[PDB]
Amino acid sequence: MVESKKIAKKKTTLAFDEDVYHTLKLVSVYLNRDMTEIIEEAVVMWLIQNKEKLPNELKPKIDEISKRFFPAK
Amino acid sequence: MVESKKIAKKKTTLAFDEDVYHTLKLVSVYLNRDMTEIIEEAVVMWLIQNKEKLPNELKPKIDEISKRFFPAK
Repeated sequence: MVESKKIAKKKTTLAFDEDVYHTLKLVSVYLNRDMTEIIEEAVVMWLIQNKEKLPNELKPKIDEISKRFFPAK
Repeated sequence: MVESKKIAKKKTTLAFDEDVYHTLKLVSVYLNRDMTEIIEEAVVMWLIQNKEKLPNELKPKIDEISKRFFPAK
């Protein structure tokens, strides 16, 4: 919850859709979830799987994650 | 073509922050990345590492990703 009875949430805006919206398509269908549920479920899962076990060797890879997430052709 | 306006990033909104913003706190600090940068770098990174190799045996784990995303109960 992190609020009282119902889980709190705020309208958050981002700038993407080309890849995220298209990718959200397979995940949404394959995960039977919404682009928000997927992105919001993937986001946390990332931090959770990264932070919770944030290795010293992966530290620099964090850059790879952000610099690779947005590939260029 | 209608690129940029059609084939490009679009301002996407999601109703969250309670958990995502709080979680984005460790990631943003540990990753020195803004929430949008992390949520957007995590999203792609998630699909990239998960979707790109979305296994049939992992299907059930997807529930874990959801039930785990909210570590309260």
